Amino acid sequence: VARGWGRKCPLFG
Repeated sequence: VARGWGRKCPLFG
């Protein structure tokens, strides 16, 4: 989505 937002692995938390 933005950086690594693929499926269910958010890296913006």
